[PDB]
Amino acid sequence: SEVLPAGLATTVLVPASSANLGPGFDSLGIALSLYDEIEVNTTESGLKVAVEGQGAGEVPLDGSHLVVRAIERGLAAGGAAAPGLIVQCHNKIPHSRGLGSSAAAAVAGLGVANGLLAKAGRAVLSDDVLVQLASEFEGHPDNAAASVLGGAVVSWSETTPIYAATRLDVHPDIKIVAAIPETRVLLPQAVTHVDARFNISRVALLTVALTARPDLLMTATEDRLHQPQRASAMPASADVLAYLRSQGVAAVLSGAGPAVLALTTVDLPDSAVKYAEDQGFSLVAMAVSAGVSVR
Amino acid sequence: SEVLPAGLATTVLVPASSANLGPGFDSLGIALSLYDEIEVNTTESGLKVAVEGQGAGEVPLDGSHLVVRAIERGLAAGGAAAPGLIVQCHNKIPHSRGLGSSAAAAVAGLGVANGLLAKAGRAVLSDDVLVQLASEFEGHPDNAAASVLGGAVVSWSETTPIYAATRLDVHPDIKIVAAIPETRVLLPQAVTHVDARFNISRVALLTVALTARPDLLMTATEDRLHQPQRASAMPASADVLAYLRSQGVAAVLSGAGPAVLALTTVDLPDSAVKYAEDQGFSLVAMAVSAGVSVR
Ligand SMILES: Nc1ncnc2c1ncn2[C@@H]1O[C@H](COP(=O)(O)OP(=O)(O)NP(=O)(O)O)[C@@H](O)[C@H]1O
Ligand SMILES: Nc1ncnc2c1ncn2[C@@H]1O[C@H](COP(=O)(O)OP(=O)(O)NP(=O)(O)O)[C@@H](O)[C@H]1O
Ligand SMILES: [Cl-]
Repeated sequence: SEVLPAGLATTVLVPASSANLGPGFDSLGIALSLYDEIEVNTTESGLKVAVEGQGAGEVPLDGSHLVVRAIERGLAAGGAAAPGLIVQCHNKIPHSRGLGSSAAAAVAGLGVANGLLAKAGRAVLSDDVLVQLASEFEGHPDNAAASVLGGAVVSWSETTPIYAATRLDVHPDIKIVAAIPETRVLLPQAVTHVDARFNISRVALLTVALTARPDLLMTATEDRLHQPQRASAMPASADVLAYLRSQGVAAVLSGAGPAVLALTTVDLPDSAVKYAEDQGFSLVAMAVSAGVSVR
Repeated sequence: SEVLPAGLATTVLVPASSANLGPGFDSLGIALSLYDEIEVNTTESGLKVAVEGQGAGEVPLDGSHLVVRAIERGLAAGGAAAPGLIVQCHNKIPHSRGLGSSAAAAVAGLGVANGLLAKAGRAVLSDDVLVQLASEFEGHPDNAAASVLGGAVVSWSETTPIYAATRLDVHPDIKIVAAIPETRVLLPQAVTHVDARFNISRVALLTVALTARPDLLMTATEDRLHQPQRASAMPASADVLAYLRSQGVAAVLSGAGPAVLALTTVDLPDSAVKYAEDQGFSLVAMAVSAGVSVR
């Protein structure tokens, strides 16, 4: 496979994302305006990884770094190989918080591949290929499709599993606030038909509430297939979630938590802001973001 | 409650509907341009019921008739009562075929009440109340909401159960063909979490496919929670369903069957039309309908 020239550079901006959004377990995701920025240069030989910000000192500084793995996977998919790499990460996406830092790193590395391929005069990978490859790193497509495509996404799989997604236009009156604090619960293998039908009606309603009917966000963010089962092992997230919802705020777990996402139609009460902080949660307002950007 | 004057008349036209539409079990429905016509007059006393067409000779002609039940429930909800009634039905919605004749009957009777209330100068029942009351007759809101609201609907329940729905704007390139023939199974009590996540991703996708991306109808109409389990008890429906999908036609069970619905953007293959007929099914082309009409 054609070895890339040395001396190419590209910079990538990848957003955080929040999966599930209540009942949309393993399918729904939404891209948020909190970014990691990755700058990469091709060189004659070797690999240097530098990391500043979130996860600094917690991520590997070698070829096992998720971004580097994704760079190499994307290049291979594009029929190329890097002669050598310098990789600099400026991270603002918190790790292990439910905001999709692993998915963003894979999407970023694949974005870097598209940047390097283009500047070498080669074909880039289509968004569908980006979604496929990023989801393979995660094992499920919801965060990955969100970081690739932006907006809100409906993702799905076909079973070598195929991963795909489509982008929704989030209603402009919906504003997202993330409550971010400072092992995974085993989910039931089987669920009642009644509970499955419940989530079916709610996730179907959720795509409508995200796009056309923001007044239905409370009803559409109800869930019976993962949030109640996770509550006892993460009481403070469950407590903040319960409090926001009791105040009419459409609150959901950000993925598996512990962060909590509020899909708001009016600004949060000062009381709710104070309640979250008392539990240890910082409230960060975020806009729905576009997908990964490459230049 | 105010007794209505004798001598009022109203005519109601109610569409059939198709529930589930694949993975949207107990939530999704779509209104079809196949109508029952109900003419009602208030009289000094008594109850006279005449029925023509579908269901003629099999439905009760007394106060237990579903339309009459719905008229009186609606009038009572409207704070009124009929001194006497003449009810004549011209039915084209086949019964016991998966095309929502029971829900259509309740919606028609409730529409009749709104017609009589209006001509008596009283407030009519809101669409939300119509959906609530019709769904109470059915035990589920998907057929009822479709017949009330028209178009495609996402319906849901909250727990006296609350039944509600919201109307989707079906993509104009989507045209419906019903395979209508001339059997009972108890669905499984539990389903795997895996199968629930599957239907979750597909029903979320279906709302997008019905409204913006009809090219996704095949993927979005896949189901694991009721259609495969109903195949054995309705072999000919399952065969027509399986064959249409094998030919690239987004086919689903109409409700619980035995009718089969094709969600098409182009007319059916010359061959598939013949395969359905060979299996005993008449293929009827239908447009998405508006809701119940009252005059
Ligand atoms: N930006 C990153 N760069 C490199 N490796 C990363 C990065 N983010 C995550 N990882 C790897 O994944 C680990 C954290 O994984 P994880 O707990 O899934 O966090 P997350 O994906 O950001 N949040 P969550 O939604 O809770 O899964 C790190 O210790 C790394 O091994
Ligand atoms: N238009 C109608 N007028 C009066 N009674 C009706 C009408 N439609 C259905 N019924 C009653 O409902 C019975 C048949 O119910 P059924 O056929 O199971 O309902 P359905 O709504 O057509 N079911 P499905 O379309 O298969 O989901 C009849 O024997 C009547 O008692
Ligand atoms: Cl906790």
